[PDB]
Amino acid sequence: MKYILVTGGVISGIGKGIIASSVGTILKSCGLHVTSIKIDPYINIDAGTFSPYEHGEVFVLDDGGEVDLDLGNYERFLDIRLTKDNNLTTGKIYQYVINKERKGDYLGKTVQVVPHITDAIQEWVMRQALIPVDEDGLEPQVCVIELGGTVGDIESMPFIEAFRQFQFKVKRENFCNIHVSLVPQPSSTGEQKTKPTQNSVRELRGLGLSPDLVVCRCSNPLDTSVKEKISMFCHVEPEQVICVHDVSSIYRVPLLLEEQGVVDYFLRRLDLPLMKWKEMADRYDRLLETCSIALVGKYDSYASVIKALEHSALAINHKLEIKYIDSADLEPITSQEEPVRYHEAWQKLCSAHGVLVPGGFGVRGTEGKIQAIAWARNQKKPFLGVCLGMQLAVVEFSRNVLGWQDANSTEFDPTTSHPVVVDMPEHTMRLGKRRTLFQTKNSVMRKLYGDADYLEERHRHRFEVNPVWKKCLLKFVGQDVEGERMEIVELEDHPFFVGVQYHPEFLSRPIKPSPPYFGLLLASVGRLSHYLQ
Amino acid sequence: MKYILVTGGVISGIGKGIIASSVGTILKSCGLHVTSIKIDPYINIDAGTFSPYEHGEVFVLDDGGEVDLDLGNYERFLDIRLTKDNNLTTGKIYQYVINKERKGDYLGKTVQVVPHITDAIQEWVMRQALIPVDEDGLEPQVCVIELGGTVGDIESMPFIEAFRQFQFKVKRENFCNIHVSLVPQPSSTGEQKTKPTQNSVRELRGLGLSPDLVVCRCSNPLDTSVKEKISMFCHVEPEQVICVHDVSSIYRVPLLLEEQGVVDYFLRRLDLPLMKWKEMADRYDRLLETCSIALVGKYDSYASVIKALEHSALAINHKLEIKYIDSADLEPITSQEEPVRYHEAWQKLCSAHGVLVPGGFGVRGTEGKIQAIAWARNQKKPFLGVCLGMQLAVVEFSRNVLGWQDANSTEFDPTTSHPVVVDMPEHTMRLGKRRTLFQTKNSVMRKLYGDADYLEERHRHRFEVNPVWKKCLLKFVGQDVEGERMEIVELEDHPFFVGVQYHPEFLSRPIKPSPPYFGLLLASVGRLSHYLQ
Amino acid sequence: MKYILVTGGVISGIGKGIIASSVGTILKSCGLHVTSIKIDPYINIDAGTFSPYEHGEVFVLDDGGEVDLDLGNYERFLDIRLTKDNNLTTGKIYQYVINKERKGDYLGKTVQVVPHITDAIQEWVMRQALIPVDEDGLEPQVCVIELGGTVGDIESMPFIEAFRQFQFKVKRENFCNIHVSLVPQPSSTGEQKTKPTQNSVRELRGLGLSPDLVVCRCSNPLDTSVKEKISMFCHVEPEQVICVHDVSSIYRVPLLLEEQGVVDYFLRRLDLPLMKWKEMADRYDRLLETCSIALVGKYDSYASVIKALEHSALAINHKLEIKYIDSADLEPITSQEEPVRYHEAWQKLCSAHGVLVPGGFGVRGTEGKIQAIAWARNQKKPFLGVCLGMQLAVVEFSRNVLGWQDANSTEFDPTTSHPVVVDMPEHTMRLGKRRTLFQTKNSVMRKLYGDADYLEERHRHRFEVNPVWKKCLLKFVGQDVEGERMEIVELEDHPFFVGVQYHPEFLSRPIKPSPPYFGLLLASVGRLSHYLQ
Ligand SMILES: CC(C)(C(=O)Nc1ccc(-c2cncc(C(F)(F)F)n2)cn1)c1csc(NS(=O)(=O)C2CC2)n1
Ligand SMILES: CC(C)(C(=O)Nc1ccc(-c2cncc(C(F)(F)F)n2)cn1)c1csc(NS(=O)(=O)C2CC2)n1
Ligand SMILES: CC(C)(C(=O)Nc1ccc(-c2cncc(C(F)(F)F)n2)cn1)c1csc(NS(=O)(=O)C2CC2)n1
Ligand SMILES: O=c1ccn([C@@H]2O[C@H](COP(=O)(O)OP(=O)(O)OP(=O)(O)O)[C@@H](O)[C@H]2O)c(=O)[nH]1
Ligand SMILES: O=c1ccn([C@@H]2O[C@H](COP(=O)(O)OP(=O)(O)OP(=O)(O)O)[C@@H](O)[C@H]2O)c(=O)[nH]1
Ligand SMILES: O=c1ccn([C@@H]2O[C@H](COP(=O)(O)OP(=O)(O)OP(=O)(O)O)[C@@H](O)[C@H]2O)c(=O)[nH]1
Ligand SMILES: NC(=O)CC[C@H](N)C(=O)O
Ligand SMILES: NC(=O)CC[C@H](N)C(=O)O
Ligand SMILES: NC(=O)CC[C@H](N)C(=O)O
Ligand SMILES: [Mg+2]
Ligand SMILES: [Mg+2]
Ligand SMILES: [Mg+2]
Repeated sequence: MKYILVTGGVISGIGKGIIASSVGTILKSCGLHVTSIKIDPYINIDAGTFSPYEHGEVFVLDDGGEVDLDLGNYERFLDIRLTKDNNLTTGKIYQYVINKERKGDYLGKTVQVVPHITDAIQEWVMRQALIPVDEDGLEPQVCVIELGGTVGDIESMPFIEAFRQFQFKVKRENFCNIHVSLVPQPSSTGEQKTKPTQNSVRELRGLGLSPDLVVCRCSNPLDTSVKEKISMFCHVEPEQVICVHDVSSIYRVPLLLEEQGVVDYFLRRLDLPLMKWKEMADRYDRLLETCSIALVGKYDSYASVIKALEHSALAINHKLEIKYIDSADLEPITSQEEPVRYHEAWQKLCSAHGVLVPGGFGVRGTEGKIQAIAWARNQKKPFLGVCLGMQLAVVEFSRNVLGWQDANSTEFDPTTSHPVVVDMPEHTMRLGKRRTLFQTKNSVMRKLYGDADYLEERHRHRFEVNPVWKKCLLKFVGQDVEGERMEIVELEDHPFFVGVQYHPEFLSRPIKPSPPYFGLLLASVGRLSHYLQ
Repeated sequence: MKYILVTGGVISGIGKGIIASSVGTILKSCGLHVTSIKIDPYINIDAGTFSPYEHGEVFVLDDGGEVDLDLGNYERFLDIRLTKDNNLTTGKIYQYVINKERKGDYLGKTVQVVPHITDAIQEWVMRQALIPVDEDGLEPQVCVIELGGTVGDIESMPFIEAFRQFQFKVKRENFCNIHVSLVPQPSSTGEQKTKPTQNSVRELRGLGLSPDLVVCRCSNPLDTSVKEKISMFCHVEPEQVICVHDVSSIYRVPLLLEEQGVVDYFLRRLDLPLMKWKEMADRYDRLLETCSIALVGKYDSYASVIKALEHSALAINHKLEIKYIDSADLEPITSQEEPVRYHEAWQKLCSAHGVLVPGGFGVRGTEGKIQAIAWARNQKKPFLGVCLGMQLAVVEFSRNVLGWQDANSTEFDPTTSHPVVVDMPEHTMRLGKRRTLFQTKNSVMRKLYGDADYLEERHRHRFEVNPVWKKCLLKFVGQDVEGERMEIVELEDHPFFVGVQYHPEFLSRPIKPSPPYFGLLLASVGRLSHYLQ
Repeated sequence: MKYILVTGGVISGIGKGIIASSVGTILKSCGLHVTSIKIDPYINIDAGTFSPYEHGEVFVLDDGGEVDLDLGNYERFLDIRLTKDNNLTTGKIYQYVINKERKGDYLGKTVQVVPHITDAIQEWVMRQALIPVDEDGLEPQVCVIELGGTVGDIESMPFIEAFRQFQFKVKRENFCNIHVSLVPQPSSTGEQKTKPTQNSVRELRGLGLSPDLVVCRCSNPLDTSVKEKISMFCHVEPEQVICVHDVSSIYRVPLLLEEQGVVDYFLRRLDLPLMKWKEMADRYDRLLETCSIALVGKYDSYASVIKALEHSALAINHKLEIKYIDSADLEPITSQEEPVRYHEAWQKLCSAHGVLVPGGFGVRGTEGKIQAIAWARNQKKPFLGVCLGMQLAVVEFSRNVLGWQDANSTEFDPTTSHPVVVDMPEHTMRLGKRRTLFQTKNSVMRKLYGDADYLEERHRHRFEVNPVWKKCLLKFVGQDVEGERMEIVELEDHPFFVGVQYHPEFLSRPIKPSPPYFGLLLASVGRLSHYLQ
């Protein structure tokens, strides 16, 4: 079992998780079984507590683990499905050591960061690397470990100290370190300034790790002079200095790393035994005709959602132009306070070829979602409602077709006489992979799902369609195995108007877009009726 | 005597010397006498040894000190003239302590960095601050000390350790620290990333200095959220967090700092007792008509030269478009190897309204300077030759008017039968402020110099017009006090064709452009004959 | 050429130079040619400027280099004779780079600590290691480099950074690092506290060197538990953790290191191709009868002097008890101010079996030296005067035999009518190895020097016997080659009363004591008249 530690230098956000995922897909293209671990240096046990503006888009695993979006990048670059504990955190590891101490497992010895926390990190990394997360049950050959944050943060110090030991616990042929840095090119200077990379490598070596690769996040490509200054002051070979510059599509980043020789490096360095990504890149860069989706949302918070639309767009062979609409601008109160916000949002929503109402929590902007769904019903615009979008598609059909004008969920208005979507916990949240049964053949969604009698999809919600009001409601084509819970709704006498109670986007891959996002893209270009035919 | 230490964070080149100079001109606008010290953490005693690609444009002081371009920024933002030792270096300070040790002045004690080098830095800073560098002999009230490099470099550590002591030697009301940092805004992220500023302030506090001001070099203005994150993690008041964003003209940087409240801060913080810069900025931003100068040079290396043209441009009320021409592209051999380089250079040189041949050293590109001067003579283009440009204007007039086709300097071709410019050392280099006498009234240069019988200008050259060949040569209107050395040449029967043996640009200020650069700008827009009239 | 860097941890003074010398004599016992370099992180060029209380006993090399006492430990543990530049300092290396910069050798580039000073250190270390300092002209196989100071001092950082590069310039088989630390055992705690060693190794690894050996300066031997805690937290093998505890004699320190396995370690670790020290130790520890020497001195400052007496003592097979007498206590003014100091000093001087007046500078205590020599003449006590002791033996014979009661040197009393020892510079100081000729056979000193017609000895003085007054003066048996300078004086009609103008102690080795120190030891036990017979 080989390990690659990806570490971040000057700043976060510089594509380190894309580099980690690209290194993984490169090694998978070498025929290796590859797993991945994200370390997030935060005290939070799971991302499920986060407001989607900080560590945006909590990605939901099969087991119900609410984790960082980087775990979703791993599942998209590599055909793996991960477990909760592939997201390591200081909360998870300190709680482990604390509970272990309270049980007496440390045998009356003083517990402390070195060794006991640094051992716990190594134990965890070894354990999770041996788990066959891959699409078939084969034991992984390499684990790409991404350390979040930046080096020399007080939060990252335990993990770097653990990896400093780890490279002597496993042999050097089993441990590589990549340092992903920034080389800024200021307006103030015109030069590509390597100084912060040099200081960050110096800092990392002060913590006892020496970069085997220095991967520079550049905007423009590195000059030779700057690369030789990096090689010099980072005390490493020129071949081991890489530029990841700005590129047109995500699909080029493995190819850029391939060109830069990292594959050949890893093969020799770790003693180890992608033409689709050329194709997808070249295909992307020659898309002329454009679809347009209105994303009517509250909240990067739509990372998986956007990616699922781009997969779908590339599959139908169109560009995508996503009309990001703040749902709080489609509310009639924004017509009072800011008529410029109100009319620009409705220009965007009307010019859109279809509309997507994504999931979320809280009242704020829900009435703007309900008005965006009303537009999409009555003007026959292709509609996808995801999680909350299904719940509010049942509220909108209740208000403006059934005439139950009071109707809402018990999340927002528990005082309502028509609680058409109700708090319905698992006898907790309906969270992770559940099986949905198709209750019929009469579904376009069933046809898009390949005419299977069931599907299994990742859920993350507390509320469901009320089974009393269901009798008056809007064909609930997908149900749970108990028949208790409605999980797909499809409206009769519309081109495509779907609510799904799960999150389709978490299972979208470039090679296989999720069928409701594909159906939305197909319908909003009029190709769905050809596809189903 | 008050001290302000300006320190650099993430990178160099982020306008720290402009910030230091702006802080100085702000305090001078408060009516204070202000001096400045640049510390360059390099082992070099003086910049006179540098190739102009590294620490480009060696600025020459009155005393003959060859120093960094930042000393020239101090002389341009503040009407001061500095001494050699206002450029402090590790070479100057270690050589001081070493020579002092060899003389036994440390009384048989072991000399070491702390205290003896850190004392020497403090001694130097106090001594040079008491020197009246200002336009009248009044003792300075504040010294702006700029520390070059970045904090936590092994070179900068002695100086930061010295300043850590200094703030307890002089009282806190006599010592302020400004930290000039970078807040990058990546294409990869869209966010303004404060992390490297936080780490740099943390690093600086590890070296025992706490930022009184954190000045963020931004591209775009700081968001409130980012400023509050800086104030938090740098543990300082929001009012003490400043953004210096990108602005149109240099003239706005004091005004931006003024708006950001730093003047009011310094006045209270140091217990101390610019409308022209509004004017110059607004004047600059509304210039419509453009002059164009061909800068036919070898080598930022033309920093003072460019600034002198921009002063002149703003004074005549035109824009400037500088046609940077690599002199090595005007050589006929570049017509052989790269005819695209050769013709683009001659398009630039012919479309130019006048030509400037700046100073320099070595053969490389001199034949391209000689061909650019030949163009400027015979096509009656306004010409300024500076230092080497005068020497080569005497070579060109010798080759193509006198027919001495062999002619060159003894620097390039010592074997020549017509050594028309010869190695003529000071009985060393002719370096620093010398007095030139005007040998006549018949000079446009004398009229531009206000009809004075002499001028005093900063020289930096080893070679001079041969007094033998002078008799055959091209009116040498300016001579030294000995009559040994020709120091201005002016050609008869041309609009404006001047060689000066000194560097006029080192004495250019926004409020007073140097007369040959002004005369070139005036002549290349046809206004000179009105100005002299 | 192999390198061993010895580095110091918690404090200086913890026997690091004895460890370095012991490692050298171990490798020399393996049949290797071994050289040594001391790095002193101080700004001083040479130790010749020091007051003997700081870096006490300036050791004088053949070339006239005045260096630290550790260079003398190298010459005593290994039969080598060193050059000036085997003492490296920051003064020597910064002056090198500065002078090299002023000559333009750095080609207009910015000189800075990394690379240019760190390169200069590596250049120096390589150059001085190739010099055959050994007793025959064979090129060294290993250089033991001792870094003075402690790790993580701002002074030591350039050298550790140089060695961090050096281990990748030469291969790992050519570079070993030993870390000599302290393990304190407080009265407050009873435990041996490894924490400062762990922190010092952590600090050293932050500077990029990892201990190949951790040598603990212990008082008492390490416990197993403490050694295993060191091995753990210093992340190194138990076999690579060594205790150098307190031992009876210096002769045991190589044997202790041998027992601890370091020889076997170095042989494998550096891929390389002492029974006298058992003997000398066992011989020392069974010495019963004692000689006693009065050391009547001003000033560790007598390190070489003490060692030369101990060599002599071990050779005659007696113990030595050195009566350290502050010469300022034998002055009659101390009878006025402190009669307890005055009488204790004269009890010590009278109970002594012989007296040694060592070299020194300045008036202070010279009248106490003159009174100690007066005692030794007239009471027929065996006397050795070294350098200043010869000069003052000519002053004392002038005052109290010739009756020139005014007599002194021109150093102390230039106004004197009998300047019997005069300032006589080299047409500078008479410094380093000079040849002395014996002007006769009638000398006990010539017999002790093996009946050679000349000797060559290390001098360090500015003053000499006046050749005018010489005619009235006390047989000057040793002269320089010019006959200008008297260099041995021997008094007729006394058991043994010798002045030497050189320093015999710098050439004393355990296997060969210097003959005047041996003659003093022999005479003060009455064995000299048997030895010469
Ligand atoms: C949104 C879109 C269209 C895309 O091309 N985005 C894009 C483009 C360029 C970069 C980029 C540019 N330079 C440097 C770096 C880095 F490497 F340094 F970070 N990145 C990042 N993201 C897309 C479709 S599918 C997807 N992502 S995905 O579903 O995970 C799939 C891969 C498995 N994104
Ligand atoms: C060349 C030109 C026309 C100029 O406007 N340049 C320019 C413009 C903007 C900035 C700038 C933008 N944002 C931020 C910062 C910083 F503060 F963060 F660095 N700077 C820097 N330089 C000029 C004329 S005169 C001169 N300079 S000068 O002769 O010394 C005189 C002042 C005394 N330059
Ligand atoms: C003065 C005397 C009698 C002596 O035994 N001293 C003594 C004794 C023990 C230690 C000692 C105890 N524990 C630990 C460590 C260390 F290793 F950790 F430092 N040292 C140090 N010095 C002596 C004679 S000859 C000489 N020295 S010498 O001429 O250079 C010759 C060797 C070539 N000294
Ligand atoms: O203002 C000054 C004065 C002196 N120096 C000194 O000159 C050296 C120049 O070094 P830089 O700071 O330019 O760093 P670099 O070349 O290693 O990296 P980038 O430019 O690519 O970011 C520094 O390390 C410092 O010792 C300055 O950088 N700037
Ligand atoms: O990938 C991950 C995982 C975890 N974390 C953790 O979350 C914290 C988020 O902090 P950031 O790294 O975003 O830093 P910041 O907000 O102080 O500064 P800028 O964004 O303006 O540059 C970090 O300090 C680290 O502890 C990440 O940053 N990224
Ligand atoms: O007062 C306290 C409280 C807590 N601790 C904690 O317990 C740990 C005990 O560790 P020590 O400080 O005893 O260090 P050590 O055993 O590594 O080394 P020596 O004793 O040989 O010097 C420390 O590292 C700290 O985390 C104390 O040491 N002391
Ligand atoms: N995942 C979501 O979109 C949440 C929807 C809704 N708030 C619920 O809890 O069911
Ligand atoms: N300052 C310059 O332009 C130098 C010109 C020429 N090389 C000289 O030494 O005179
Ligand atoms: N080495 C010494 O003892 C110095 C003796 C005397 N001061 C001289 O200079 O000669
Ligand atoms: Mg640089
Ligand atoms: Mg952040
Ligand atoms: Mg302990």
